[PDB]
Amino acid sequence: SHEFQLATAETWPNPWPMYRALRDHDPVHHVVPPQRPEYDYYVLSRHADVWSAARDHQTFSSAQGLTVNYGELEMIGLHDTPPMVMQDPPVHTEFRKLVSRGFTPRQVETVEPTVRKFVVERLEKLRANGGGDIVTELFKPLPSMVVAHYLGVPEEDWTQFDGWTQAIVAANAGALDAVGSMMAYFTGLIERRRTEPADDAISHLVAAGVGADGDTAGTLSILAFTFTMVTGGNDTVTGMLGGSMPLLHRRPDQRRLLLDDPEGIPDAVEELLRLTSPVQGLARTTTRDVTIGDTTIPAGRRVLLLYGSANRDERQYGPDAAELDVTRCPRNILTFSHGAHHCLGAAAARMQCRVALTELLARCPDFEVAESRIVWSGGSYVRRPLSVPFRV
Ligand code: HEM
Ligand SMILES: Nc1ccc(Sc2ccc(N3C(=O)c4ccc(N)cc4C3=O)cc2)cc1
Repeated sequence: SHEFQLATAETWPNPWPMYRALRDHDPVHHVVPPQRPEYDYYVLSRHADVWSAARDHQTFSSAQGLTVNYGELEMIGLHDTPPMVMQDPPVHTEFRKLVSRGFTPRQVETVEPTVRKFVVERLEKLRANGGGDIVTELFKPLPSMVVAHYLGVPEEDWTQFDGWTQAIVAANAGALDAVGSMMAYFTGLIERRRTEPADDAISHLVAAGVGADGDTAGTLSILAFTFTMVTGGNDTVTGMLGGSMPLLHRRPDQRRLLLDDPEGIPDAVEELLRLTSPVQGLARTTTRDVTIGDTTIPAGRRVLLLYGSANRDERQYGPDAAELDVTRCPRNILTFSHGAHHCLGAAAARMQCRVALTELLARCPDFEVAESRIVWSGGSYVRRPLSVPFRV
């Protein structure tokens, strides 16, 4: 089908034609759900519309939620202390300013050798067994360690922390024990950082004074951030890493460029981020009428920003937008959104892609994946594999 529909595990394999049908024939697409026409919403598939909408937080608010489901915030219980990705400026501004102190070049640099060691270990394990599931053995567990790092979790607690993480990530595709452990654990770690600060985002929040004094809205705000980190920082990286496998497999010319010139790997990472776009879409809510071409979207409606389509928009990337070109150097990709909410983890995600790719090519250059045997996670916003069978 080319008909608009929110993705399911069955449709994640190949949503691209439907994006194209939208972009060509109905770029400001009105969804009127037959069973609930009142919950109509709009859909944006073109690069230019998505780029400007992502930037224009005044018109396209994050404050009501990020899906197409009206009533989201209230329904899940997030009004009083929403995550930063559901705050607009000016409120979003000060918090973002404080937490950003934990997202610097030094934080991505200090974890990189840890990332490489783990990749090496799991790739050698796969190699030795002649293959296995590269998601289960590597692409799933890997991102948790990086999130743990950015949260200042002591390494000795990472295995416990990853267990909680995996339960939460699957549920958010449900996780009561894992939620409770994390909230118990971080409440304790937050208290600890009052007297033993580190360079991480939590330490920075606490050092800058958030949560002081059994109070606590501040504390819930740091806990909400921990959940933002866990729910946004894992499945996305796994979609990047796992989604890259079929793309590289089918293009031995493109692997050649990188095998002959590994310094093209940074650039190769951007192209992979472009085509995988693990956050394929997120919504905004119009705060006033807004006209894009011939469609006026009414104030108060949800708008789905198809980052995944914008990244494949032929108007921005040319008629071959659909194909891997590791030398593209794409401009203005939408993988990490654009504007106030631009992914704080962008450098961390890029690093994990760079290390994994470098070591895949160094250690498992003759590898096979069967696209038809990839199993995609459910859920309509992030596109990531649950399993990628891998033979070496
Ligand atoms: C390929 C992997 C990743 C992708 C595609 C991704 C994508 C995104 C997107 C699209 C947004 C803004 C959401 C919106 O438009 O409403 C976002 C925000 C954010 N991301 Fe990521 N992300 C990834 C990895 C990470 C990692 C590894 C971390 C932590 C180390 C991270 C931390 C954050 C944080 C804290 C925000 C909130 C920023 C704000 O709201 O001001 N992300 N990310
Ligand atoms: N890296 C990245 C990618 C995409 C997004 S969008 C996004 C939107 C909302 C959330 N999200 C929750 O659903 C949630 C539920 C309970 C909490 N206590 C915190 C959060 C949260 O951030 C997490 C992520 C956020 C971060």
